[PDB]
Amino acid sequence: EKVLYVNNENEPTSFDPPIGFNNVSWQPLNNIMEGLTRLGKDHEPEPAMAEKWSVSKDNKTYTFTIRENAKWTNGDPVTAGDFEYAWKRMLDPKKGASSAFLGYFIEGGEAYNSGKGKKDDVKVTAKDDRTLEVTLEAPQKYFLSVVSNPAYFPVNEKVDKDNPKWFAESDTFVGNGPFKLTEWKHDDSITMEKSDTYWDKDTVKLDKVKWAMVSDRNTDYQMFQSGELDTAYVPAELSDNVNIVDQAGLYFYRFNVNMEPFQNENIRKAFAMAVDQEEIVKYVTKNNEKPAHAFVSPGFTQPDGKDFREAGGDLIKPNESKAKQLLEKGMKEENYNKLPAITLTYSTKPEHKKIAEAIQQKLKNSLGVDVKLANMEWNVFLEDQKALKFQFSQSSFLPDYADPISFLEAFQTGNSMNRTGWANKEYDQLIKQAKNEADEKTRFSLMHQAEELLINEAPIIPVYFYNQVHLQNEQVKGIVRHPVGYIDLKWADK
Ligand SMILES: C[C@H](N)C(=O)N[C@H](CCC(=O)N[C@@H](CCC[C@@H](N)C(=O)O)C(=O)O)C(=O)O
Ligand SMILES: [Mg+2]
Repeated sequence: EKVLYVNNENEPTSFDPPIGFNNVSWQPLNNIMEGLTRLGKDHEPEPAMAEKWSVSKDNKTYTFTIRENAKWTNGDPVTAGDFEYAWKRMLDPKKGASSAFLGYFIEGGEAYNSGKGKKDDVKVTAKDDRTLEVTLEAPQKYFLSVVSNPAYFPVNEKVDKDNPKWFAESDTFVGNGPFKLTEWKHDDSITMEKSDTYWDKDTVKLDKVKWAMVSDRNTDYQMFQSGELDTAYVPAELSDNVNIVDQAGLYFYRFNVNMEPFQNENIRKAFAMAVDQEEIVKYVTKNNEKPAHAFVSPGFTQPDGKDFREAGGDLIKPNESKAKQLLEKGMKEENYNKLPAITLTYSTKPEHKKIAEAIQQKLKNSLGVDVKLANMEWNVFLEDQKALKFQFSQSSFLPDYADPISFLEAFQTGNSMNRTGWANKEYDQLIKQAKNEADEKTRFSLMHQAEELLINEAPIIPVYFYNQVHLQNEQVKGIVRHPVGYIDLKWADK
């Protein structure tokens, strides 16, 4: 028996596909479910549930043919109807999926989600059981990548109506991906087995994947040294076994611009300019992460061949003396003799505590500001963050497709990925313009203009750009970790 041993670190938020919208949920979900496409070894979308597609001359209407003999774990056929149902479901305002904006690529999607349009004016329709037609608002070169995103995964319509909570346990789960969910001990472990109903089961070489939920990267490393894990993190305080692989996105902090004292732009800028991202990566993380002096990470090539982040340059760098000046100026503007109490809230986990402590110490040392730390587990932390309950909070962004607009759309007014209360009409206009811009050089210019404005008003503090550095059992081969998107294990062997 070949059993791959990995660590998920924590409990998935949700296995209802559009709901989790995070690594902890979607790393495992990506291996028990499947979209129309799946990203391959070269990170390009390849036929998965769709065996092929046709695109109209105007580049807006995609017609997908569903694989013959694609089946759910319960033996039901995977139909075009399951995709139509799932996509209209994810857009349903009553559902409140944070990922619903990803459905706005579909004509009528934004209108439906916003209550200004009808469900059946969302332009996704099953023409027959094996034919799915979708019309986009505008051409989208990354659409075939987007439909590998878990938000776009099908749901078995029959199963969903019979039991609307099917996704909540292994016993009731019905999936269509390379592995079958066979055990889910909440907060302890996940087990999945090679799925004997899967269309491409002959490709799948592993018998089982077991997912631990060990949140201490030190205990992780110990489990790797003892042989209990096939893959593991590299501990900061340590330094052929090691695999360095890119991952777009960043670690950052959010302010709430409607909670004192962060209504004042100078106070926000002061805090942002106090943080020294190089010190964080050099003295805390220590996994060769790039310090983040902007929001959009490395990895996005421009029309001119340059990297977007390289071309844009640093937008925010530590400047202690200027920070002190701006804090003084902002406090005077608000008639503050002393700053109101500030709490920095992070999600309960050793790395987040160690970074929050560094930020706490730096703010004290640079500005003389005392912040108190608070923490809660990710699942409720995320709910509270979305609800705008935190003054100042640990934040993470992974792009959903491989373009800077994935990052920049986050900070539109009221966006599910904003969570700061920041509401800049000029920013909103730049994003709208970029979303409607067919000329790529122009579109890139608009995106740099937007990013400069975002960083200038400092509703956020960028900290560091991600990567995926791991130890791996040399007897495991063929794990595919993508720069944008979730781990693929279907090709792996041991
Ligand atoms: C997926 C969606 N676009 C998005 O960004 N969701 C974020 C959550 C994004 C998210 O799961 N981060 C991960 C990133 C892990 C990066 C990895 N190298 C590491 O260092 O372990 C996390 O913090 O564990 C949201 O809802 O707040
Ligand atoms: Mg609404």
